Amino acid sequence: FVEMVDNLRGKSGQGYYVEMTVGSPPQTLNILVDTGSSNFAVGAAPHPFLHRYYQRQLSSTYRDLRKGVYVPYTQGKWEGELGTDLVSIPHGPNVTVRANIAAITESDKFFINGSNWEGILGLAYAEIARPDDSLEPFFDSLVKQTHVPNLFSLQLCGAGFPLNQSEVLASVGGSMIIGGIDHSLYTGSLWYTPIRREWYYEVIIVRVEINGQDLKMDCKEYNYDKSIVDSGTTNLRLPKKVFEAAVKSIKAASSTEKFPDGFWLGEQLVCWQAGTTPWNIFPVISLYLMGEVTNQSFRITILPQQYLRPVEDVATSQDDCYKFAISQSSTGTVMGAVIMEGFYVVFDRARKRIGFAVSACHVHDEFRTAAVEGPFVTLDMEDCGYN
Ligand SMILES: COc1ccc(-c2nsc(C)c2C(=O)NC(=N)NCc2cc(C)c(NC(C)=O)c(Cl)c2)cc1
Repeated sequence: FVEMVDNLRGKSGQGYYVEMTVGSPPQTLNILVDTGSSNFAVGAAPHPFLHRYYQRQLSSTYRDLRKGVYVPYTQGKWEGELGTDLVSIPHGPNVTVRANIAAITESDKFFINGSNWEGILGLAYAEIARPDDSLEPFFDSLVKQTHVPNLFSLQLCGAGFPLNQSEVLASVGGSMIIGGIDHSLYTGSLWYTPIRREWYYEVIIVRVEINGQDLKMDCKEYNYDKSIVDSGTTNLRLPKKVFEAAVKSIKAASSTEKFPDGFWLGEQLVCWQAGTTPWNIFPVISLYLMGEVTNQSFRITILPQQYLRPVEDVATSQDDCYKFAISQSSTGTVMGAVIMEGFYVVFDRARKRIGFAVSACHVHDEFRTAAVEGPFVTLDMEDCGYN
């Protein structure tokens, strides 16, 4: 899968994107890779944050579905016009598919300034596609029309430090392998957690540790009202109760240093003298996920290098600065880009499971590394899921 290695660019804050072509002749667009949604949607009209957009009138293969679509979120929203066109992925499988495309005509806080992507590739299942589950998502179309195996995998590579506009454009962001697993992208073993339901990529968290210390919450809280793998969201998002317990413990473990309280809101940055970030004072976070063998679980361990997102100082000084990349959630546990940066994540749709391995490009120090370890004997795991 050498052709697909290095096909991603971007960063956790603005999202990771792949190059795609739509229409005839091919119109090149950069497309956000998103496991948290199910629509293939592209800018179709001028916008302050877009350098280019989809022009339907210039595509001979465009087909008008004569139907509108409105896609709200909590943080932003877009609306547009449904249609189909020919779509291909230059640095992907060597194929061309007829797929549904939402031509974005109006949007509010959906696009991101300087992100360098002009559309979204919703990789999740039809049930959450808008307007309804009848609008086939891109990947379902891809599998039906070709011989690409029903599987894709993601290696998102955080830099570990801020990248300027030129650097993010020149730098490789990672790899999306379509139809397979590239073994050079990870170390150690792949551990599989089952997909509970095919809508989002829903998983079940059975136990949570901070510096090996059990959070001792009823596991149903960890998955209230769901737990999802979501590459289109920046942060780890945790349900109110879990978030508060986690922040209380992270605060405690890192007490020897004190932070403005707006830091824990993810609003303000904390800075240290160049190279002196006290990584060691921050605790590791372990999430135990349901396993494939009955009564068996495994854990993924995340370092502060994952939950502290590098941002360049307003001072643009010599200092190394970070934002707290864990957010309070009202829509469940959301494993965002900052968590995925630590891992090679296999979306094995054909076997209804998600794999986790230590990423070959994960950021660490000399004393600690991210881990994916197992097995652990765990009981009643099924009732950790919310109904
Ligand atoms: C910060 O507050 C938040 C509150 C809730 C969640 C959330 N909780 S659960 C779940 C499934 C999601 C989710 O929306 N996942 C997803 N892939 N969404 C699509 C997508 C991608 C982009 C890049 C934008 N644009 C900007 C500026 O963020 C927009 Cl609008 C939507 C995420 C962030």
